[PDB]
Amino acid sequence: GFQTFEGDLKWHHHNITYWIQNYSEDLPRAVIDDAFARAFALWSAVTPLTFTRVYSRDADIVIQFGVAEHGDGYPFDGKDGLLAHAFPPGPGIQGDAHFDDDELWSLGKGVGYSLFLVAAHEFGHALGLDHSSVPEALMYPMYRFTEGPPLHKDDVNGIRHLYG
Ligand SMILES: CC(C)ON(CC(=O)NO)S(=O)(=O)c1ccc(-c2ccccc2)cc1
Ligand SMILES: [Ca+2]
Ligand SMILES: [Ca+2]
Ligand SMILES: [Ca+2]
Ligand SMILES: [Zn+2]
Ligand SMILES: [Zn+2]
Repeated sequence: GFQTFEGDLKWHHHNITYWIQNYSEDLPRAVIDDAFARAFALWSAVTPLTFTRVYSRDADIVIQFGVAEHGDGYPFDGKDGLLAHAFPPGPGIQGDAHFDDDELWSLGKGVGYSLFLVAAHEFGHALGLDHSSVPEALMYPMYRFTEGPPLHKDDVNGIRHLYG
C-alpha cells in the first residue's frame, strides 16, 4: 500500500519548523492555525519529530494558499480537480505545502473540503510519504470526509519506515 519518493527522501533533523505564510478568507485565522496544528499533531505522535510554528521564510515546511500558477511551475486549476500539493523533504520549496484557495475550505460535514483532513494528507507528503494504494488510508489519493481517526496502519507503517 504505502509508498515513498524515489530516493526515500526524509528530514534529517527532528525539530521541524513550519510557517503559515498566508491565509484563506474561507475560515477565521485562529481556526486555520488550529487546523494545521491538529494535522501536525497526528504525525508528531507517531514519530520522533516535533513541529514548531515559526514566522520565518527559513522554516522547513512553508504553508501557502494560492491560485492557478503560483510560483512553482505546478499550477492549480480553479474549483475542484486539484485541491493541494506538497513536496517531499529537502531544502527550499521541498517540504512545502500549498492549498488551492479556489477551493472552499471548511471543517465538518457540509460544503467544502476539510482543511484539517487535506492538511493531514499534505503533511504526510511533506514528511516523505507517497500515495498509498490502500483505500482506507490517509495517503490514499481520494478525499473523503470522515469524523473518524485519520491514520491507518498503512500510514503509520510508512512513516515508521522513514523515521522509526
Ligand atoms: C490525485 C492527485 C493527482 O491529485 N492530488 C494532488 C495530491 O497528491 N495532493 O497531495 S489532489 O489535489 O487532487 C488530492 C487528492 C486527495 C487528497 C486527500 C486524500 C485523503 C485525505 C485528504 C485529502 C488531497 C489532494
Ligand atoms: Ca521547505
Ligand atoms: Ca482546484
Ligand atoms: Ca477559497
Ligand atoms: Zn504549489
Ligand atoms: Zn496527495
